[PDB]
Amino acid sequence: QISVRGLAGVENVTELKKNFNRHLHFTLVKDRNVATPRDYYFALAHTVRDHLVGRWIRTQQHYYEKDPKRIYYLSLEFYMGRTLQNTMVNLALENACDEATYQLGLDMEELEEIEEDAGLGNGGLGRLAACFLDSMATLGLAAYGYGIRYEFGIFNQKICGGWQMEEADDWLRYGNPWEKARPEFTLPVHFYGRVEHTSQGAKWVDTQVVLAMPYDTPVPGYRNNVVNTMRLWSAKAPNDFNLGYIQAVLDRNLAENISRVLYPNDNFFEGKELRLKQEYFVVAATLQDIIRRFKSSTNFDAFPDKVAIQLNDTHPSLAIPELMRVLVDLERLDWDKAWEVTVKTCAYTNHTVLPEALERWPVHLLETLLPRHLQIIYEINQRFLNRVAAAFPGDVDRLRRMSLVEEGAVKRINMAHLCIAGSHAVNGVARIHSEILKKTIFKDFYELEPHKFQNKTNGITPRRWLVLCNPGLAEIIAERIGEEYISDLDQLRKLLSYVDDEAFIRDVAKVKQENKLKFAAYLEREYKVHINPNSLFDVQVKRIHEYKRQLLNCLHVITLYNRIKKEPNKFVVPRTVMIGGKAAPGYHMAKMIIKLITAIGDVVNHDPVVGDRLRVIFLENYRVSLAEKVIPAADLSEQISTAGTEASGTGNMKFMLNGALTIGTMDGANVEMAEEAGEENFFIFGMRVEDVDRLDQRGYNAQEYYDRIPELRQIIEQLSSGFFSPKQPDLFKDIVNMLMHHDRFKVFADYEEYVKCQERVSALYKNPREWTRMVIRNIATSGKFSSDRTIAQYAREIWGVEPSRQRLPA
Amino acid sequence: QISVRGLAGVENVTELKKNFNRHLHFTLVKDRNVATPRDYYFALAHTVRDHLVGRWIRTQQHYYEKDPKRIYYLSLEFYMGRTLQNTMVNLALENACDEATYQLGLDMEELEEIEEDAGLGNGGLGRLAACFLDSMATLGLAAYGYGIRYEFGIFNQKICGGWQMEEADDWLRYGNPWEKARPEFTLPVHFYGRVEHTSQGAKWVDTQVVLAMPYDTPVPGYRNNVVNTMRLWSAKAPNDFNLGYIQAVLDRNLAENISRVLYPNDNFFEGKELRLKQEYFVVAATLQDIIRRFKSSTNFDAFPDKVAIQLNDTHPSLAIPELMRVLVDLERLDWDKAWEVTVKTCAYTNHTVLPEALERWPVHLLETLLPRHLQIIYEINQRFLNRVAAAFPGDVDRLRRMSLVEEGAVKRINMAHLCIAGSHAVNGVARIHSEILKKTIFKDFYELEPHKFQNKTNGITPRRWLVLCNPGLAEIIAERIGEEYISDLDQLRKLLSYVDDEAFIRDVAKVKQENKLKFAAYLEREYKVHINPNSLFDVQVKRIHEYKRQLLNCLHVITLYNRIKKEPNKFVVPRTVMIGGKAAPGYHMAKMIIKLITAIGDVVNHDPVVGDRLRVIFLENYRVSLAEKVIPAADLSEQISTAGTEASGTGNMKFMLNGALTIGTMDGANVEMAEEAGEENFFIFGMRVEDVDRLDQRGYNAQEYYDRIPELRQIIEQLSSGFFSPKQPDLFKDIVNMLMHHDRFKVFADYEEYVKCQERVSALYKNPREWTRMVIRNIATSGKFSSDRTIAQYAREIWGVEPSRQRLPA
Ligand SMILES: O=[N+]([O-])c1ccccc1/C=N/NC(=S)N[C@@H]1O[C@H](CO)[C@@H](O)[C@H](O)[C@H]1O
Ligand SMILES: O=[N+]([O-])c1ccccc1/C=N/NC(=S)N[C@@H]1O[C@H](CO)[C@@H](O)[C@H](O)[C@H]1O
Ligand SMILES: O=[N+]([O-])c1ccccc1/C=N/NC(=S)N[C@@H]1O[C@H](CO)[C@@H](O)[C@H](O)[C@H]1O
Ligand SMILES: O=[N+]([O-])c1ccccc1/C=N/NC(=S)N[C@@H]1O[C@H](CO)[C@@H](O)[C@H](O)[C@H]1O
Repeated sequence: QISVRGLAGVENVTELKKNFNRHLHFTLVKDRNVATPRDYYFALAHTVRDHLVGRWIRTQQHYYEKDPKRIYYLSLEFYMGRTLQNTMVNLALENACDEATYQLGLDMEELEEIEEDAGLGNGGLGRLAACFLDSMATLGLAAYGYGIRYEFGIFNQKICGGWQMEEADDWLRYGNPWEKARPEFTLPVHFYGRVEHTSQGAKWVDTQVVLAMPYDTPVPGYRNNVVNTMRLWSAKAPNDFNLGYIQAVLDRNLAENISRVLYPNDNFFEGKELRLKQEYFVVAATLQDIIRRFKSSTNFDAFPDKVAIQLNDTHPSLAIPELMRVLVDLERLDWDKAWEVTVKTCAYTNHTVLPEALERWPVHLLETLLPRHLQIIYEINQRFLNRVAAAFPGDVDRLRRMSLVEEGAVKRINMAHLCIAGSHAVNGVARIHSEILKKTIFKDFYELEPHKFQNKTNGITPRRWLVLCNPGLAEIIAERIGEEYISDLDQLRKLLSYVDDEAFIRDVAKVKQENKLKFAAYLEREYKVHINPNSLFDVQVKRIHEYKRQLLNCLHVITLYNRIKKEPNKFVVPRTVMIGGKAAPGYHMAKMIIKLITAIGDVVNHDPVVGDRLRVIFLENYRVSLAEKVIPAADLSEQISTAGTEASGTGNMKFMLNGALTIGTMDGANVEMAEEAGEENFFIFGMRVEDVDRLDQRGYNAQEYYDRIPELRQIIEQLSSGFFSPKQPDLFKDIVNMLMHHDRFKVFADYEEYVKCQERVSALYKNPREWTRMVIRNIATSGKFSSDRTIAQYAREIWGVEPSRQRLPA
Repeated sequence: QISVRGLAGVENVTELKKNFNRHLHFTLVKDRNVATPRDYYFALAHTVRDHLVGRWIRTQQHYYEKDPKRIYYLSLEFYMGRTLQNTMVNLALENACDEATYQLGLDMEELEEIEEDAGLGNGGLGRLAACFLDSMATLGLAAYGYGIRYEFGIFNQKICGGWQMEEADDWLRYGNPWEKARPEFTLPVHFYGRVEHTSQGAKWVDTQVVLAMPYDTPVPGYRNNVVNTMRLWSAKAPNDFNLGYIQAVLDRNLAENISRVLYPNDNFFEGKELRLKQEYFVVAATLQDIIRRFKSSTNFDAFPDKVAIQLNDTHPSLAIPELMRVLVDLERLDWDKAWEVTVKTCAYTNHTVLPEALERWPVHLLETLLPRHLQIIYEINQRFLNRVAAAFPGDVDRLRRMSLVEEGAVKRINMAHLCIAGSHAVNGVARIHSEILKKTIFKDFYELEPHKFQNKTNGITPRRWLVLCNPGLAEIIAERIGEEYISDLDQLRKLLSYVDDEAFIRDVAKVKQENKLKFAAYLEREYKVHINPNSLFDVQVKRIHEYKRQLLNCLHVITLYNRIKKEPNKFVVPRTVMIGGKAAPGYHMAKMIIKLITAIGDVVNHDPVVGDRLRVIFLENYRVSLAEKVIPAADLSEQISTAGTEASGTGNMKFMLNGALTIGTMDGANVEMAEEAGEENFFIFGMRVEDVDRLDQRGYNAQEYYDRIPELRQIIEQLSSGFFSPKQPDLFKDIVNMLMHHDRFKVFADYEEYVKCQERVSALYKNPREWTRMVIRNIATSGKFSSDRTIAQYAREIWGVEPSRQRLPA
């Protein structure tokens, strides 16, 4: 049908069709008379999957022969989404399969909707891992993703009476065609026990053993015949576990609970034993696998030449003392050499500055669970602090600030300090974030070892986030500049010479309108909601957090409503305001924010004076597959975190690539996005990081804003009095009181400038041609935000490997 | 290589080889350089499996069109063993696969050894279900096996210091190529709750729901292109289960524990809640599936014309009140019509007379777990007892003896009484067992409804139990009489005209010697034990029980040892005495018996005066796959239960088919075996049922035998004094005291006649030619004991269906 989706040759279509029928019969054990759409999806998935295997075997064969330096990307989260379409795209099979299935009397799009999301992450950090794997494969790096195969991923979100309800994400119920179980490569992981000191060093004894069983998932690069591996570990009890009889067998679940469920906290630390077990489990099994692969190439001097370990936040920080444990206790290297090897092998990426998000493990937990690791940590700390003492003599406060061991009520280990001490590189995830790390929370470390500190601005994959979710846009782009930009997103700059091209302007705007129409119909079919596709699509989608300021959006929404009720017969640009996202189950305020959004919708959406001029929709169960639908449909991207709080953001980049304009603060990657596009082409408002600082020093007083802004006062009074909750007038008292007395994120301080900036957005939307020209200038300068760029910088500046765009033989 | 294993045509071998390579590449994701024997086994299993699918789909299609009466065989146990060889045999692929794999440079036999046993049963009752499924498919019946897919089957038995250790049977670890998950056909099962009475009848409300997910396994008939289904249910929690958050997800295991592990009791009742849950789970899910299939053909009058339900013991007895529940509460039939439908649908097979094996569920358990079922049971009981009162007026003691409700400390439900009241047929499993049912434990029921009571003597499948495990014997037989006997075992009678044939005699004896040599080498390879293949192979393999009298065998063994030590230079026929079997984990005496056997071995096997004249081996981890090895190798089958205790036995039949002679009591099927072969051709000894009765009335006094038999006295003194346990002299005091003061099974009473009969066995073995002629007379008269015969009698006399030997189109 469309060019970028590949060729539909006669030989290929015929072949796909017969393999489809073969799988339906032999694999699914069905005939055409009993088969359901789900069966058809599976026959298609197996047919496509077969095309991966040859490439998968030869990629891994190639790495064995050439022996390049291997990259190990360690994360507790891989937010993968669906795999079928992505595989077709990267293998250039999309048109061929579309034809084959059409000829079988099937609609491929309908079959695509059956696949469950692999929801093995919470949000930004998990999705970054998934974009990174895609780019690493596309760039020909010998890269392996390592994590945990959770039986239950992020919960499905139901909205009931305006409240979030959680239900188990049973994503494996029908089976996962994309994973290959590898029980033959099962490895032991040790817990508890005690340390014995002998003639020749320490020994960790009387441990409980949990088995780590790997499941491999293929990761295809873009049209280069490279297929890398994501290896996810699953917990299994040994066969003599607890071995009355019946209970012993039933108690096996105690060990297997390790890989059962993803912790659903975004940017928040919870110090639970099960979470710590998860962190060690992934690290211990992964490191044995790395060492095994290295030995099958005595001399650990070459280890850092053959191995890079990237730590995705502090969650796998135990890799540092675990590598020390293995090198010192088992391989019998001396401490100093082991340490040199570890530092040169490990690198650490920080994803947040929020204090409540930082991992600080109680010492009594590590003592019981990982006694040898605690001893190694103490020894790391002592040797590190001697270096500090020698560099900054007499600075006794620096000693306590930098210690890996924190003093107080309960002693804790600061995992971030551990990572910096044990890594040769530390990076933040956008220029402003990395600067903040050097100036504030890691200042002392930066002064000791300035050479460690780097920036690697985040990116997103243009395969999933343009070609896959927005074929129409990808196609009009390819018509003018070719197909090469898909793996070199910088070529989008060439679109600048089309900014005054009348045909292009029409095409860009036509693609948006079609995406909006398709999304508006999706909303009716699956959720029975009536929206106007001519309105401005104002969207904020991301996890529910106070720092992300969904509440600031709520205040704008109510202001628009109040202004309409004030002057009903005055003209306003119609808006559909969409807010979606999950709240962590224990996060009371986030759950209150969701309830507020639905309550506002309940009033706004049923007021006859408003008409179809303002709609407020809560997008239930926001996840990767929903993002692929709503992002192409958006006109306005809401990126409105308090300056200094959002480390980077990646949702922002997605919207930029797909033809939305951005309203946002100078936070995270927003700064670099506006710098690339030009500030005139961005809707920037609000305090900068410097303004926030000034306000903190003086003291933030919310009452001041309330007193001086009548429109704001009215909203607070509406909230307090029960305007949005007639039956429970006090429902939102917690929200009001937080806003008035304990707002860490200064929602009121940005309100006036936000409302003003929102008026300027509305003015620009009244002029379709100029709106679209600004869109073209955004799309055209979004190239920097490809994860291919990000990964090439990791490769060159951290891992010491050269990327390659060269094909492997087919 | 050999005739009965089918043709190895050029087209077929070529095809198998390429499908083997296709699976290795696409299915296993391996190449020949990294593949292990386990991978090769899997490629073979998938290749063979493909041949089932077409036949499987058309068999089930055929049943849909023809709509025959369906047979549902309900069991908590299906002891299947391995499936690969069985499938090759029934599909006539064995030689072709042997050739194909040979040409690939592989040994098929070695690949066969990799497959795990499906160990989903304890012993006789479970293996009977598996033989029955095979015969039902071979006879073209529309039959379905229904049970539970246990995650852990019967435990693996390790012997450590002479003691049994249990370890989890993790049979699914590498995956099961033979099952197809059918998540689309998942069904709800209800537990707990309470009964509400409304205008229109009772309603069972506030229940907890557990999901039943089916897994289908193909069951091929012998060379007739019939493939039936065994459907096993697996327990799954619903997605809103318990829905802090993390705990709720982890507590899902509480629901899923239902299908976790097989209860490992043979012929013994344990009244545990989890066991009851298992029994209801299988019944509730199965019955919904039956009713669904019946409706997809309003009028339940035709239900018994279209459905037979066979209850394998009382374990699925809850089918009776569950069918009543569904018909009365949900379909709104009146009681009397529902009851008529139930009786005509259900039939009950009894497998034991032992009182401790009978299920008697406490009322307080059913009250909490299944409140509606208890009410229905009470109502069944009341209406049943009114029939008894009307037939036997004034017989008040008959009323209390026959009640389904037992009075006393705790009120209990007698599940056996439930089954008889609610079934149109009740059968025992051998003629003497069925007679015992009518004369003793079910006398009152027999007097009320004589027409209900039947016999169906057990049988074994000649596919697994001759062709598969003993190809050499199957081949020399087929050379003389053709191949037709494999599905008509009565044709073996024709071998009687070969009893004086010198060529045959030589061939029969040659096959045994080769089986003994192969087994002797197996013992060295896997267990490092030195046995003499010229000795008589004296074997007792079965579950360890006091009623099976492994202890009587032990006494003989010690007697032989003492006689040798007494007269060392006297000649005795050399024996290898093999005893194997598992003890239930809670069964202290059974575990002591195992320890005794190994202790005897420790003394006997290392005494230089004995030499290779007597060896005592405990066969560790006895299971279906081990039975297939040891049975073909046996010379003497030990079938020595106290008369009246072994309902049938099936191991006995296996040995008879494979050329062992039988030493045994007139118990269970032994009576019919000796009747078929002639008593002159059987080594019968001991009390008959009548002699046991006489002894009970007088009072069994073990001291009397001890006083009058010096050889027996010596053994007891050796046991008491610590001869077989020098370091712990009192180790066996529990055994001695049981034998002397509380022996329910009268071991001493049969000792003298057993020893005497054992001398006569030894005399016959001294004359090879006459031993072998007696063997031929046994093999030749074993036809009655084919499960094809058994199933044809069930079909004609209970189910009301005609078997058929006709092929379906290929
Ligand atoms: O991971 N993959 O996407 C992929 C690509 C191509 C072929 C198989 C796979 C994954 N297979 N994963 C699994 S668990 N395969 C399993 O392999 C077993 C024997 O090892 C077979 O019994 C099963 O038929 C198959 O499901
Ligand atoms: O990964 N997590 O969601 C998680 C689980 C449990 C405890 C802390 C966390 C921390 N999450 N931190 C996250 S999502 N940080 C996010 O990372 C993205 C990728 O670089 C950035 O673009 C965002 O600015 C940042 O907030
Ligand atoms: O039951 N069988 O013996 C049998 C005969 C022929 C083909 C498949 C089977 C059993 N397959 N059992 C299972 S769980 N197959 C599964 O089917 C899934 C889709 O439904 C696929 O994702 C997997 O590749 C496959 O393992
Ligand atoms: O099936 N079980 O092993 C079980 C588990 C839990 C409680 C009672 C039992 C009862 N088992 N009863 C058994 S094995 N009876 C056996 O059935 C065979 C087949 O007809 C007969 O040949 C045997 O004579 C009989 O003992």
